[PDB]
Amino acid sequence: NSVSVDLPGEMKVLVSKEKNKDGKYDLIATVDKLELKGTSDKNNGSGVLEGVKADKSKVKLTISDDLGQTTLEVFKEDGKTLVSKKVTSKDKSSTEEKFNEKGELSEKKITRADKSSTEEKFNEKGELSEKKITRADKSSTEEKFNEKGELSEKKITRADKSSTEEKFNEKGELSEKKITRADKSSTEEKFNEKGELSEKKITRADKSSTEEKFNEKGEVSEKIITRADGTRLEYTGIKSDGSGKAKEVLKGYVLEGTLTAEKTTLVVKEGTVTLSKNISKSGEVSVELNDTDSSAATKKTAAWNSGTSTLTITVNSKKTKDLVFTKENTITVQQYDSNGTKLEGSAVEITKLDEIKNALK
Amino acid sequence: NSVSVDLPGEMKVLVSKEKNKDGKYDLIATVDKLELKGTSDKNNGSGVLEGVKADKSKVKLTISDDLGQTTLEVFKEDGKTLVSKKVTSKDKSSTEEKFNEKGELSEKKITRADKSSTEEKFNEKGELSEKKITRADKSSTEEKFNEKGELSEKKITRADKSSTEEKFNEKGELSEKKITRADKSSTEEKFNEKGELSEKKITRADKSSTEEKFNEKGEVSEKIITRADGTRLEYTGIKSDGSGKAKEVLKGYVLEGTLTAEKTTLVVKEGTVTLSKNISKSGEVSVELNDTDSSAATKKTAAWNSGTSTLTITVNSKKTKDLVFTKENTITVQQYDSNGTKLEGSAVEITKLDEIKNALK
Amino acid sequence: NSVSVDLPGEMKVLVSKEKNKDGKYDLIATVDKLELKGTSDKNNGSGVLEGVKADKSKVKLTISDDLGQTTLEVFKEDGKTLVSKKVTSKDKSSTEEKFNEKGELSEKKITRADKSSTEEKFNEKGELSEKKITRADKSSTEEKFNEKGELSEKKITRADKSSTEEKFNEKGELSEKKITRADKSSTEEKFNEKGELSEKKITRADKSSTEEKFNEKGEVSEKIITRADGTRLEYTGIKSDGSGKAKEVLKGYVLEGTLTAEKTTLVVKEGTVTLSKNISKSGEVSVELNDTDSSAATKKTAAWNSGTSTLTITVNSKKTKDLVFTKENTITVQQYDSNGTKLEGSAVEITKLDEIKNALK
Repeated sequence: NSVSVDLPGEMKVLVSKEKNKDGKYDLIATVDKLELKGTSDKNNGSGVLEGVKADKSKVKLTISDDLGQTTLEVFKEDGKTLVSKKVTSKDKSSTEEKFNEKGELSEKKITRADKSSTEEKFNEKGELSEKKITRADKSSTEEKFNEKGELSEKKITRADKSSTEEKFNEKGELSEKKITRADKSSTEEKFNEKGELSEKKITRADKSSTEEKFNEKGEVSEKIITRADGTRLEYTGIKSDGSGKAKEVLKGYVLEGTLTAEKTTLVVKEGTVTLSKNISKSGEVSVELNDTDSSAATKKTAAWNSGTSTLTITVNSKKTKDLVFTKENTITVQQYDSNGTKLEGSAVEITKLDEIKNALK
Repeated sequence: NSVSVDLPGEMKVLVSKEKNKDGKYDLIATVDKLELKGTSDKNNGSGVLEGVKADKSKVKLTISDDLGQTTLEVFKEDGKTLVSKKVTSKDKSSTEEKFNEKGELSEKKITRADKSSTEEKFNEKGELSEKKITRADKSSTEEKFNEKGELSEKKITRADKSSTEEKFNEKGELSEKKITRADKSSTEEKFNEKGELSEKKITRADKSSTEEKFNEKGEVSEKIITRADGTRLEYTGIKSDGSGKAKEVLKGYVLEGTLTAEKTTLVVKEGTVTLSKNISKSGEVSVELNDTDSSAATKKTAAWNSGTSTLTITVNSKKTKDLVFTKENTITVQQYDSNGTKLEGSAVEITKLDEIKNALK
Repeated sequence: NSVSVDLPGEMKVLVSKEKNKDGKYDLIATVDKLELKGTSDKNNGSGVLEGVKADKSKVKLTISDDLGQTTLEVFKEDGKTLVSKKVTSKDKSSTEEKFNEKGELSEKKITRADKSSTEEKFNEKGELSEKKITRADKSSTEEKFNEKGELSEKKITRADKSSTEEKFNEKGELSEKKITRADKSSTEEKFNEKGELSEKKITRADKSSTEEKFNEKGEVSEKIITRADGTRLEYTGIKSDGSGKAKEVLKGYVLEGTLTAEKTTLVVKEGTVTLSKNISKSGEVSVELNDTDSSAATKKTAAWNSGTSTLTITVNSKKTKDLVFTKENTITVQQYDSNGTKLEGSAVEITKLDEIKNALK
């Protein structure tokens, strides 16, 4: 007595074989466990079907004449006010809509045949609150909005899980931006009241980081190199000629000094002795020792062995101590014997500025 | 006896000046060399005209009430099973459809008023086959789907000749993506079945490339730096402190060594002599030689000149050899005279690891 | 007699209270000083409205089903040829199109809900002329094309104002690339008509710079090194071994001279007294003085001490001048007493070249 026509969205519509009493084709379909009834002038499956839900909501299926689009509407009890609308097409793409309790738009999702989609939500005043764009390869950019339609949050998600998050002030101007990659590493930028860069911190996967402050002239006014081992170099008050004050912060003490474009000089003085930690522009440590003392039996000198980062000090023809500047960024003292030819005991890590100064006596 | 009305789809319908014997207006038009005849109540040009092709297939032209649309249908001999359908509107937008022998959809091209278009092909079971989107700037994305209707392949081609190729697996999951830029360089990514990046490969404009394997923590486990000259640095077993095993694959021989945060050291030992090719993080090479031998009569010292990438070897105050490390990534030997001052012969290219070793003797 | 409904674009559709003669709903609105009559089945403000401009141009507003989008087209007198099209949408995003005098695209602008936009200009033939994408964080890819459709300029500006500029040729090949960072530091490369690197300039964050011009074979034909305090060196006409004419540019004065594979020699004379400043490949500074005079009580000779870079001059067995060459790159002259035992007062920085020729008298 009837043939089936199968439709976009996996559904079938049943058309009467012969025309009915009114001169119309009867139509019957089952959607979400609910039976729908309809008539039309055509026998191909086109036309419109109604049905009522157990909760008195009204359901309206509408199939287009060429059968390439089903429209499924869910109305409240009164027939006028909308609850949800789904448009589906032969290529599987769709548009699903949600509505508030006035039949007015809440949510809209558009899904394309390649499964990509853009989504939008609207508050009760009809102003955008969030928008999400999902791409063919599952990657996503979500953005949030305040009540005055302005932007407040943006989050790009990359195919490689890497994400970028961007905050905006109440005015929609960029206030801050952080890439966070698959390494656990990240680059983070702060932006001033004028849209300019004020702060930049590149963190690396081994917890290490480098951070620069920027000034009115957009130069690097300060730089903080943070090493993975916890310590750090701190360059403050950087001028235009690449020079400023340098401060190395170690577990326990602090080494202080100067910066020039070429090299960082970290000095520590004790009586006439000044020890000098030098770092090149590339970052290779080197150490030197100078002594004002005009007395041979007490004048200190020292040789630097860059292959073992050790510095050996001598007094009156005799090696006194080895200062090693270790790869984990610590200094260790070990003493020589009275003959000045054998290292005694074991290395000792220096934990106080007073202990460096103590070796310089 | 009649008036031409020019229509959308560039065609004209002819309408007679007054009615016919049955009170209707006569309409005649010629389409692709076929004369279509029709009768309508109205004389504005609107109505339906039919004609029959010589192979018996029926043509139907339907001009809308307001002359705002033309539907040109072409059916099989039965007049019911569609073969093609074209709906052109007044703003020049259009819709071309092609049908299979069952009268079901096979191609739909939608053309918009600004000449841009979306085009879709469906297979014989009615699943999507491919989709092509041409945009205003002539850039175009080409998507291919499988017999099951899931995405398999997508290629964006941009107006600047840049392209983003994406391949997908049996599950609609991104397996591999290749962005290639307008400057002819290209980032390429591969993905495991978990979503995570398994391999990245950056090719530069000059055909040099950096291939990277990633681990489960996201860190880089293996690196292959390929130079333009074809030779490659193979870093493998890369540990979290930045260190790892290294291998340089040169024409005819392999240098071996280790890798640390700052540099790659490539080592070749012969007797007490050890030659060391050092490569910087920026790829800057520098060589040095050391010799355990004490006998001034046979100790090899060597000085490096970075300006010409060359190492001269010295035994007994007299220069012995030049080892030049070239920009095409080769090494050449040239002996001095017995007086130790004049280079003799012509430089000779080293091709064997023995030949480097034999020069260090 | 009617009720207001507000729409995307902040415009107003008036729909009449109920049906009239044909059973339809009358729609009316105002757009840019023009009234537009319209009619429809549904009553929510959906449907089409048409109106005639004073210059005979046609206007067609188009309001969608869910009331979320307005289309405002304007046509030439015919109603076939497009002039303008402005789609506006509920999320406040928008799309404007301008058409030349065959209804064919000239400019397309897309404004998004997050206030950002892309812009496309087309040429009189129909090709893409230029495209600028602007993002929420104000980051921007810009590109311009020649009337031949080929790419000419591609510049990417990042959120923090750091940019990457590429210029191409007539054949669509890379000719000039410049990466420029937020440190104000920048790399710049220039490629010849054959794709090889012809020119290279790295500007660093402290305004330090290295320029290298590469010749026809690929070698370095010129080099210009600029320090952090502004002063610089010019190496011009470099050959295979490294031989070429050198030049130094210090604040106030310029030393001319020669550069060979090992070092740079700058030559100045006062009489036969030739002073030579010598800079090694590593940059180690050294100075010496030769006199052709055959008189022991007047002949000038000087000593070089590289422990404090001082050049001590002596004439007639008596010390006269200390020429200290400082690491901030200036020269100082501290005179001695009449005998040559005591130093007089403080040092004096040289401000003219006339103050280097005047010392060697």
